[PDB]
Amino acid sequence: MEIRVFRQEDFEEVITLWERCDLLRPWNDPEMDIERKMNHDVSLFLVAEVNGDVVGTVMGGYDGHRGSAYYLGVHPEFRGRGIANALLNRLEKKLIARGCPKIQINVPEDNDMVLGMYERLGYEHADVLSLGKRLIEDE
Amino acid sequence: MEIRVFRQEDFEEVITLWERCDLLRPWNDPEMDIERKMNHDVSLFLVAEVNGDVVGTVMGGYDGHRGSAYYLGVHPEFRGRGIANALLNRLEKKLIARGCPKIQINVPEDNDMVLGMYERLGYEHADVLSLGKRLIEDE
Ligand SMILES: CC(=O)SCCNC(=O)CCNC(=O)[C@H](O)C(C)(C)COP(=O)(O)OP(=O)(O)OC[C@H]1O[C@@H](n2cnc3c(N)ncnc32)[C@H](O)[C@@H]1OP(=O)(O)O
Ligand SMILES: CC(=O)SCCNC(=O)CCNC(=O)[C@H](O)C(C)(C)COP(=O)(O)OP(=O)(O)OC[C@H]1O[C@@H](n2cnc3c(N)ncnc32)[C@H](O)[C@@H]1OP(=O)(O)O
Repeated sequence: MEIRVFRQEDFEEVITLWERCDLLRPWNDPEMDIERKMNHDVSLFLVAEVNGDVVGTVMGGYDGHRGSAYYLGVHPEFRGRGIANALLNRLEKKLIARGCPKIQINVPEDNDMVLGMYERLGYEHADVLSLGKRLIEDE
Repeated sequence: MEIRVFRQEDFEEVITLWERCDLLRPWNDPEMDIERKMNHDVSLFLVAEVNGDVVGTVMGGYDGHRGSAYYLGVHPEFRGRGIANALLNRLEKKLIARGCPKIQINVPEDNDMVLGMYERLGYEHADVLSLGKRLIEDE
């Protein structure tokens, strides 16, 4: 099992993996989200490869004050093997390697399995409200 | 009134301002936060100057997927002038200019004023839980 940075050749496999992980949302064009990362900085956008195939990903990121993580997914047939953990742990190390002091992640207030996963990894709930404003609309 | 990017010469004036705005937190070394931004990309770290002095700031950011904003502060004697609004607006334009599709901001749960400011500026609530994990501690 090997964790590495996303490459242009992984483009379609990654999207298909997102489809299978139910990570796609109508308001976020996945082609656009990948192109944004490619143009901005691909280095924290990781994939997990097992026997040559991409079976997991995490779109990590850093803005100069806090790290982030979106599109965390592991293919259904490859779950319960510690891949998401491996992914998150590698991101955290890449983040620390460049001076990132903290990582923040937003999770659906509904998903308990994911909430639990983050808690076991040492993440704690922040007493804040998350607000947002769309700047460029996707289709 | 002029909004522009943070300059090294602004360092002590900004920290002093942050103290005056009660933005400092023990777990965040302000000097360290400024250096992180300088090393990563200073371009979205904006200051507002009036009559030659820095009277407002916003530490904007972009990670390749979402925009962010920290350290939003306006000197107490310069409030109710639209300075905070102008800082956020300019940050939004800079975000859009580089392709950022959306900005997110977490607000303390009980800060009614700030929550109201953002809603009034067109930011909507996300039904999500913010989780965080400290990666490098500041002393
Ligand atoms: C940034 C984000 O979080 S985006 C939102 C993430 N949500 C999704 O991606 C939804 C789709 N789901 C998935 O892709 C996968 O189920 C993931 C990413 C949630 C989990 O991936 P996996 O590789 O199975 O995780 P991994 O094997 O590292 O498991 C991590 C923990 O979750 C636990 N876990 C995995 N599946 C389940 C389950 N069905 N029920 C309860 N716990 C589970 C594991 O037991 C493990 O905990 P442990 O360390 O205490 O054993
Ligand atoms: C990333 C972050 O958010 S960091 C956390 C932010 N919070 C803090 O910094 C706490 C310290 N507070 C401050 O420094 C200032 O009070 C700020 C930055 C919140 C606001 O500064 P100001 O320059 O006064 O805000 P500005 O004048 O642009 O007002 C923005 C909008 O919110 C409303 N608002 C803000 N404060 C008030 C107030 N005391 N009374 C009425 N309306 C207010 C304004 O009415 C305005 O809309 P308007 O067009 O109706 O006037």
